Amino acid sequence: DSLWQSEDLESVVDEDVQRTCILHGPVASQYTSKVDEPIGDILNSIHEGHIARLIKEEYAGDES
Repeated sequence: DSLWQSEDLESVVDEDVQRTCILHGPVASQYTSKVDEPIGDILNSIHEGHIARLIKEEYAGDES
């Protein structure tokens, strides 16, 4: 049970994040550059980027 401390930091000694164990992906960590971003905003940005490139490539920029 070493995972909950990453969230419940007030219960850790001295509230030191360095004591806690935080699970993170070495490759996915590149794109983690913002804090407290909305989950909706993150997934909307990714989906909208996919859509904006798909309309450009497959449909030649024509939404009609």
